[PDB]
Amino acid sequence: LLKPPGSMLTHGSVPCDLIPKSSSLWIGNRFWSDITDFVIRPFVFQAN
Amino acid sequence: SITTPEQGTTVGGVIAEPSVQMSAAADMATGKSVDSEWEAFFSFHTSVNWSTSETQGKILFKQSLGPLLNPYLTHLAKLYVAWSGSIEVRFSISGSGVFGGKLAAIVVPPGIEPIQSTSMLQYPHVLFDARQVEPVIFTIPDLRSTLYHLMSDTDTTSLVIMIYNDLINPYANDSNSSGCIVTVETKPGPDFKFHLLKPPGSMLTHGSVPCDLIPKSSSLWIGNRFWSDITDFVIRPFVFQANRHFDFNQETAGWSTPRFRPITVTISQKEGEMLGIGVATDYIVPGIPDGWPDTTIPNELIPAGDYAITNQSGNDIQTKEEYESAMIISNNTNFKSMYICGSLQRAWGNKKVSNTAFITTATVKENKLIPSNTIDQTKIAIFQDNHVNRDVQTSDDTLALLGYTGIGEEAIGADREKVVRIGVLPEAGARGGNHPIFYRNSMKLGYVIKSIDVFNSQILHTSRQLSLNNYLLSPDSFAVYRIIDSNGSWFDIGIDSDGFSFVGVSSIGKLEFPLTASYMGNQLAKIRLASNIR
Amino acid sequence: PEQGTTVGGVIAEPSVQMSAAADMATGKSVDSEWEAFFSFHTSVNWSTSETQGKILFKQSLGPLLNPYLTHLAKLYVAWSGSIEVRFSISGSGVFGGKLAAIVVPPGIEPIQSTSMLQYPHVLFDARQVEPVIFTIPDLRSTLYHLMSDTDTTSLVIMIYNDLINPYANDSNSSGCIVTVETKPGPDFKFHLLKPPGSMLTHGSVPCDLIPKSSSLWIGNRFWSDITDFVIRPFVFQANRHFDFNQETAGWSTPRFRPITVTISQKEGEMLGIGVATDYIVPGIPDGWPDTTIPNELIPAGDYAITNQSGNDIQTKEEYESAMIISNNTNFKSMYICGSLQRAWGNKKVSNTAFITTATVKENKLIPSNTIDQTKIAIFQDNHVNRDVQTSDDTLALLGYTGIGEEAIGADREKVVRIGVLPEAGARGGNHPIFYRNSMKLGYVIKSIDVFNSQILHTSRQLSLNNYLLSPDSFAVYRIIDSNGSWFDIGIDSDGFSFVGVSSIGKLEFPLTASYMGNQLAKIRLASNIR
Amino acid sequence: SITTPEQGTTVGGVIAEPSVQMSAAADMATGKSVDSEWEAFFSFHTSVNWSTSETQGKILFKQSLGPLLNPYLTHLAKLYVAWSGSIEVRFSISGSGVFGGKLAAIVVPPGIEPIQSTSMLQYPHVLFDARQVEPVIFTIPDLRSTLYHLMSDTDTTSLVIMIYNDLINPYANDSNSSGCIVTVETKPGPDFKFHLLKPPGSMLTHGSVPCDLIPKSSSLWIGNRFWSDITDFVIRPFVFQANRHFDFNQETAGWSTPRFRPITVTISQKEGEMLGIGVATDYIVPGIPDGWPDTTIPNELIPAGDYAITNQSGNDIQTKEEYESAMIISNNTNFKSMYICGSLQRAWGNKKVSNTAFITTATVKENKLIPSNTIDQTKIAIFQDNHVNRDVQTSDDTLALLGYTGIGEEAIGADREKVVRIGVLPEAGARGGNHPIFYRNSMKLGYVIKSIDVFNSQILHTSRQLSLNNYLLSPDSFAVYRIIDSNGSWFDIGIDSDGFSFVGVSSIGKLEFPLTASYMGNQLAKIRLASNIR
Amino acid sequence: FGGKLAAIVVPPGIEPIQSTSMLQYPHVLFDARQVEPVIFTIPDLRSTLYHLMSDTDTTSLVIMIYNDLINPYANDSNSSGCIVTVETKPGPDFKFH
Amino acid sequence: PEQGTTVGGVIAEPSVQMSAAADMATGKSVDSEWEAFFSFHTSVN
Amino acid sequence: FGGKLAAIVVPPGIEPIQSTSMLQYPHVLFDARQVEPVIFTIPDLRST
Repeated sequence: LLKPPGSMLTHGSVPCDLIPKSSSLWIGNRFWSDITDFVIRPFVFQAN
Repeated sequence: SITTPEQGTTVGGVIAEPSVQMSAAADMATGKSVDSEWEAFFSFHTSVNWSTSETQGKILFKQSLGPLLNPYLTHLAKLYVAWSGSIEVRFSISGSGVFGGKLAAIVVPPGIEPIQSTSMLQYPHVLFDARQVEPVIFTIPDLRSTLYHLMSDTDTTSLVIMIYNDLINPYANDSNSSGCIVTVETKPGPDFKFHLLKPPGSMLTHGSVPCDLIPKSSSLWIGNRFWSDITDFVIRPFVFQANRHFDFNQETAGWSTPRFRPITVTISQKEGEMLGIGVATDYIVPGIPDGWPDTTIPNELIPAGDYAITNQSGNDIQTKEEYESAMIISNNTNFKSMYICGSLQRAWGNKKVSNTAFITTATVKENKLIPSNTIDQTKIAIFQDNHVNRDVQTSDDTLALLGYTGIGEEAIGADREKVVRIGVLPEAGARGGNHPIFYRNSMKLGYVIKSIDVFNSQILHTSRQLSLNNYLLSPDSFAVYRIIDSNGSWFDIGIDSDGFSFVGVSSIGKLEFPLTASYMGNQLAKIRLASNIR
Repeated sequence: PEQGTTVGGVIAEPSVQMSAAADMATGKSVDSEWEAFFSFHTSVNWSTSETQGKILFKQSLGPLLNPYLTHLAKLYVAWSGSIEVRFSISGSGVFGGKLAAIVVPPGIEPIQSTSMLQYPHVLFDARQVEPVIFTIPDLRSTLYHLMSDTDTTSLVIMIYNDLINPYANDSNSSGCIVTVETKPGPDFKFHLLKPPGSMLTHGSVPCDLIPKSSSLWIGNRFWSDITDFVIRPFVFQANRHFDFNQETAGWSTPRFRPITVTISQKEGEMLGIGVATDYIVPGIPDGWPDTTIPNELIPAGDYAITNQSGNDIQTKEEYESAMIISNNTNFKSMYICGSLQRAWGNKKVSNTAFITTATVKENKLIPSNTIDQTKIAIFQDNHVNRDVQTSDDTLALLGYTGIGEEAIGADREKVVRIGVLPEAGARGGNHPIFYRNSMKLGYVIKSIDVFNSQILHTSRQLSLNNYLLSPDSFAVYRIIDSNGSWFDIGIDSDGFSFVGVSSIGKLEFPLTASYMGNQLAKIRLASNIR
Repeated sequence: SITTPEQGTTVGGVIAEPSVQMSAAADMATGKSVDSEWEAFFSFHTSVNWSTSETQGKILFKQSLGPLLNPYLTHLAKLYVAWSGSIEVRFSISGSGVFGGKLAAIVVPPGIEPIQSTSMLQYPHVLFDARQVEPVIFTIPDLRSTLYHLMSDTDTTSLVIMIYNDLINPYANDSNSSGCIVTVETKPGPDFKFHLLKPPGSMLTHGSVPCDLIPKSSSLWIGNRFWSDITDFVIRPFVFQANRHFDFNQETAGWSTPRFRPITVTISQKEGEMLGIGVATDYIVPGIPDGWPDTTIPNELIPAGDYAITNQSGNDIQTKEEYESAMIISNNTNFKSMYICGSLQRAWGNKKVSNTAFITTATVKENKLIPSNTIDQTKIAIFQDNHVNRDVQTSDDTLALLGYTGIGEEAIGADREKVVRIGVLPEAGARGGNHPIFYRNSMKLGYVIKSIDVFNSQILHTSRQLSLNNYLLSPDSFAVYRIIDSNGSWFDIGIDSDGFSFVGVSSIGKLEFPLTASYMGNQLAKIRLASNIR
Repeated sequence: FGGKLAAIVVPPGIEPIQSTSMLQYPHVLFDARQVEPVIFTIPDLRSTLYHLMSDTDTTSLVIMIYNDLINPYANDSNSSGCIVTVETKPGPDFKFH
Repeated sequence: PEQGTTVGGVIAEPSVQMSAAADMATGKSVDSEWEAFFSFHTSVN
Repeated sequence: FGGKLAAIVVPPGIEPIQSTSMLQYPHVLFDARQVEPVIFTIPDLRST
């Protein structure tokens, strides 16, 4: 059975589509400058 | 030997000689035929007002499959656990040969939720005219994944109606021109039959439908932080409350039974002056007494000052704000932001007359009273009639709740910094285009005369259920509840997977309070809860 | 499925003749001669003390019914079909009493209440020779289930008409036993084949935790054996407590080994923190105890009698006398480690002993149920001025410091926490329990109790394997002794054990524990007390 | 009256009826072949390493027929009496096109044991060039004298793979350059099927397959003389021990239990100083306290003498060996060869303070001790500082095996003159060509920072399982277990019918300790045990 | 009285254990009341053709108390307990060689 | 178009039975049930 | 190069484990030298 165009699946869609399938135009949220590097830490906090 | 659930040796009535063909005549008395007459006629469900000012494409019946539709079925379903088949739906409108317009019909398959857009129509549909006096009757066939539908399956086939073409009327002009109503009846499809017969009292492995929380009636509602009936709504961006608040998984960040009763605590007579810090006597939270208030003093204040001022009485309503002027002031009175409450004094050894009670939760180092936000068995202060230096100990008994100290127009519980957490901080931000609310209640004051109110998170009766029951809801689908005043205004409220109230309007206003509610089911929180308010 | 060439080894086997013969001389006839005979599951005796209506056998349809199916299940994933169940009744012809069975569909949990019979049921009686059997029909939504499925068309037996023993009325009369066998229904059949050592996406079938033999029951607080039975309206302690999601507030692995940690010695004997050395928690001993100290206290010369010798059954009451006491000793809350020194300072003869958890301000200690890397202390003596320690370490619990009747484990204040404590109170009509355990006292020979959150060989399992369970139903295990009493424990997600009874008494210690898969927390757990 | 196997009042159940379709037809979701997903594909019984070292001939794999081959068959036999039928085999080498070397396999008939010689090759075999890509499948017929062999039965029709043509690579230079990994996959024959079954939890009157002994992983190995996990591997001419030692007949070589528990013993206050040993509260040997170490003292000496060691110390790693420095009286420590324990202390008569815990196994003669290789009721030892009074008894016993006393480079119990015999010390003289071994272990020292080794006779898990089940193994027959590390080094250990381990190597040392281990059944005692080191 | 005894034919090469699990095997229930004496056979399943006189490894049969022996007048001491006999007759298909 | 060998994963699907059934319980009848119904483009008054 | 690789069709409901044993199951080898690709099928084993 088919779907009625532009409908929302009551059980969420495949999350796979998130981030850009290319670095280049990534850029963050705390700031507009595109991603520079990757850092790891014990804990991560933020909200804005 | 053994025996099946029916076998056994029969004997037949004694004087039941004559234990036969009697209902012969009785049958006539009611000229009834099939013992399933409901599985035949049509029962009303709901109806809506299709206005001529209602723009092309706009949902009207998000109604979904499931015996929850027809009341008879819904009732009967109480005895089974399994249902399958479809449900026929007859409904029509009373259009006048003058009008013109068309309505659309679409059978939305399971797993999808209809959007109030146009595109919905680029789907196989059935046009419908306003003139057609003949009431339409089609069926919502049950397409299923499983074999038999578990009572709670909220994910099934569904049908909906959308205004294909606006409603036109030859005598347009000003105001809400016009608009006729449309009804909708229901009859159990032929191929609809149950299946599993549950044994009375057995307990279902899952949980009932959440469409049974709010009581259909505004009357008995009453806040959960205070035993007063609600009298208003609060459109806010954030909400927070743990005390007497319950989760959907029956868990609670809180520290108290979903009910309001007197608070009994035993405090050790300090011998010196006022003390506080008295551990409870019998509560389901080690230390923290079940029933003990919510917030705490917003400043390092001390315990003293008789009828400490906050100036000008009789100077009624020259009040509110920031003391309004020099002479006239708005807040101080020493023990401000204190919970007032009658209280019966113990006596231990001796000495009488209850006398006081002024409480809150904070650290009582010395004759000071600094506020703690974190609540532990070490922050339960009060005021007393200790007296006599023999160091007579373990004073008082109980105290209830009556008022609070007039902190201006501060609807208690409006700031995190004021709400007391046991550890966690239960809350909710604006999920989807929806906004969170509270329930503007009402709390008497003292020194003044009578005034000010306070918020509230869950309509008491709710929490009550939450704790005593166990349901099932999608962490992304609210619990659609319809609210309606005495005019026409109506809007929907939802329930967060955590247990909060949401709204789809940016601001709601005044409405006749002879309110009453209802329940629809569940809808992805990603959609706004329509409403005909304002 | 078969990829690759194929070649003969000049001496290939003439299939038929051999194998198509062996069977003959093997009696082997019914290929699957294990699907045509009844096996034997459990066997609980029915007595007269049993009140009409108490469930005598609540089981759910699943491969956990018959052993074969059970040992065969480990190979597959799917299963559809029914399973037959035969019961053998044994009781003197003189007897009387009917037992009724019933088939509950999937989606409903069996209730001890008499209301059950308010559903089609059968009537079985004791005085019946030929045994009775019947299939447990498989009604299901799906097309087959994965071993994770616990809710299905389950069967149960309840006491209809009370068991009656004519000439009893006295000092013993007993009941009558009745077994339970099972045979894999014809309609039954397994399906998907599981890839060796595979992981079931949504947990396993939590039913192996509590070992079967009582002898193999150690506590999660002490390398010591269970021993018994305490119940409390409130429990806690995450010292070595695990969760179903493997997450634990504790700091120690299930295992119970020595405590290897460096030290600190200036020339004021005590003090010392040791810290960082072989752990999985930033600067925290993987074997460090729990309870700190009730008061502040400092070290104090030697031992403190508290009250002479020959102090028995005229004692244990607090101040049972004036030239008495049952408290003070100056280290009343110290765990007796397995003293052993390393070196660097070298010059030996050191065998320390006392090591609780608190603060170290000169000679002061003071308690705190907060476990910061800097709060682990010791008892010692180095003797040669400067420093260079790395001394003591390698120790191992032994005893505790003689105290009053306050068994260690009931004071939520004298419990060390890492941040959060595992809270668990009465859920409905069930009650939270604890596992009593003996512990060598440091003076009065052997004595004093100690509570434990969960059996050792339990957590071990939770600590590793992933299990399936709704935080709304606690898995159940059936415990029985060698006399005739028995009850049920219903481990709840959090990881605690519960009981529907109010207080059980002493009993024949040889204990065997089985399992009934799991139940909802909303109902109690029958039992046979007294 | 009676009750033939399976029959009796049948009834089905309430609304019970297993009516096919819903069962049977629920198969659709599979495509299932039969009731044997077994015979259909192959598994990985194991993989062998092939390097540019071994010379044309040496057999690489010498497995015998029996369910032990294919895992599912294996996992099923645990329910039957005997089997019959062949087993299809598929194997292939995972080499690189740059290699070069042929390999052949042959189906050796039951009753004979292959020989690492080319001639042995003249027989119907199957070549497999190193370049071969597509694997090859052949069959292992069930040539059987009997009608069927039950579980055990050693004389099965064995399979084998030896180096037909040396494997070389056009890159010499380095030592054991490299090589490729081979793999054998098994499939239950189409004519294989078990036969009569076993009654759950029964014991096979003719022993079970010994293959299951030691942990198929180093890590959690650990010995028997001590709890510390295995550190290294040492080889010696002869091997003697007995305490934490067991045998195939489960003969109690020693006196302790298969595991480790805190030695607990009561004693009498000798009224002197160092007190009298001898009691044995929790033990299964009249007197002999289970838990006491196989070591004693070599030279009769006094328990008196505080502070001895060598000299100052701090000048660690000072390659000693005596001959002939004068400053660090290396060796002597007044009273070495001791067993430091974490003791509890005494009690009963009251007043005290833990300490003590220095034991051995000699004899009490007031101020002297003097050893003995013979351990009887009154032979245990201890130490004290529990000042004499009226001489009360029942001590607070206990203590745990923790330390020893820095003698020298002597691995604990390296000599018979040290082993605490109880009755008969079981040794082990080389067999065939193989040499006995030992299990090196660590043990904390007393005066020094950290040090000294300890010789263990057999892995804990070994003694453990050896003292419970029953595995029948011929007298002059071993137990093939393949141990490996990471670099490529692989050898075998053939357990002796007396509880010892053997290997056919000259010497090994440097290996990536994170090992692993399996079992290839069991071969004679005479034939050596190939390997790969250096 | 009331009670049941079990009968099980243990194949060669295995030795019966005094545990319960033995019963999770095809068996034949047996009642204490049955006055009729039971008579079944222990069929010889063999590896070889003919059994060498000494072969101590052969088919076997055993009996285990399925359900305890109950008695309406319990109480103290070794209450009671009846005896059980066992006779033997060479099977028909049994012949030497 | 198809180049390469082919092998089974011992548990191959019995086409018909399943899929040749699902539809049933799917109402799914008109294969291309999107070429037998009218959609909706624009709508100007 | 040199190295074999195998693939397996894990049934719905279970999650593979990075271990060789997990290999014992109907799989498909593919030597590093393999040239002609291999085609197999992923059956629809479904509860629903």
